[PDB]
Amino acid sequence: MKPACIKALTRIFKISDQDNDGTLNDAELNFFQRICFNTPLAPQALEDVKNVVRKHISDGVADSGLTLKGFLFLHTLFIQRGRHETTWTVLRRFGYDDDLDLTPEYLFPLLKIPPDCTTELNHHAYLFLQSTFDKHDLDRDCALSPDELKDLFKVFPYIPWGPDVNNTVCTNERGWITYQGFLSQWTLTTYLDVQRCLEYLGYLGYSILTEQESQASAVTVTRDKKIDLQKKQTQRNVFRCNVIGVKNCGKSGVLQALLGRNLMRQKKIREDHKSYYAINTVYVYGQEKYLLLHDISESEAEIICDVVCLVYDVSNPKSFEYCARIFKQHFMDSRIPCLIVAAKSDLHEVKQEYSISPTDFCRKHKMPPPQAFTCNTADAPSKDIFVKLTTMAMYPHV
Ligand SMILES: Nc1nc2c(ncn2[C@@H]2O[C@H](COP(=O)(O)OP(=O)(O)O)[C@@H](O)[C@H]2O)c(=O)[nH]1
Ligand SMILES: [Cl-]
Ligand SMILES: [Mg+2]
Ligand SMILES: [Mg+2]
Repeated sequence: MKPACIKALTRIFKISDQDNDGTLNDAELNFFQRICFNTPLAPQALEDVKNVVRKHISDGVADSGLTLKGFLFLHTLFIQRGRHETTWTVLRRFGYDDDLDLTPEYLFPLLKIPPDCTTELNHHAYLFLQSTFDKHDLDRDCALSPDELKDLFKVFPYIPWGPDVNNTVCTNERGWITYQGFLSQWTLTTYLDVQRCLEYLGYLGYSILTEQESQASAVTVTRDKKIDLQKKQTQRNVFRCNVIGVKNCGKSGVLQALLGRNLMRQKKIREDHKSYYAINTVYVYGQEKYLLLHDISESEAEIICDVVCLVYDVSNPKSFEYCARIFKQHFMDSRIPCLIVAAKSDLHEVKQEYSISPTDFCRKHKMPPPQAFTCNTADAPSKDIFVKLTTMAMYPHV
């Protein structure tokens, strides 16, 4: 029949196939019937349907589970008809309108975020994404190969992730998005563009599979930053840090260090797949938090953060002046914590040409001492600065 209807039903099947085995078993079938038609068929009434399929087509029932061809056959057996309410009942249940398109109410639910508030995923939202990952990790490598990513995006109308995502979150030795990196990308997406995240949850059928009113049920909205500073206490799990410094001072090296990549692996990164964001889990005093690094290129929007990482290059006499300049310019009379990082510590330190030395600058403006850092290590770079950067974002008042 009409290709648009078949494409919609095909996607619905995929969403309904929660174990991604290519068939709908009795457990998945009953769930489907319950959300579409209130009540599932009796165990024998189900094998009656399966028999009807078996007598017409041979590839409609496999492991005593309904295949896509059998699913389409049913709706086709359902399409001779009069019968047309039952297919449309399924279509409407999965957010489609009369033109076989996902409704705006389904894809873009209303979610107002007050100023200076951030968006995170609740515990149940994460558990859904964890299930989503395992569903498509059919090789159990705890990573999504390009083929498995392609499989995951088959419910998407477009490819949601570019090749720069692999340079934004944790990947394995061959550049494949890790289970933890998968969660990080979703964490990153919810924080920066919650509207985009909700839309992606719609394509995955979050509200349907988890039986909630809207995709917005997955999002937790943190309280006002002003209150966090007043109470001197926050409940946020995700903190953003702006990385600021002159060109070629090693900012990109810092972001990639958070992902556990040393300098030479970073030299394997294609320039067209470069990312100006990096996010990974960080432990602070036994607490697991998310650190969100944003590489600010040297050029109110790009200053909003929970902590500032002022990076300078020790092999560059001109570099530290920028950190001083920007600090005085925007962060001197601010309650946002600042940390100075002496990047490229592996290189020979050159005398900085600023009027005051980096060390005394920190003590005068009552900042922590300049933090030595290098992403040029034999193994993975140290995550010390990231723990410290996160600790300061959690406790600015210290
Ligand atoms: N020796 C050494 N070189 C580094 C380090 N980090 C970056 N570099 C080099 O500095 C150059 C620019 O680094 P990059 O991070 O891209 O600078 P950015 O413009 O601030 O992002 C690159 O060619 C790197 O090879 C480091 O920790 N040690
Ligand atoms: Cl730059
Ligand atoms: Mg199945
Ligand atoms: Mg895999």
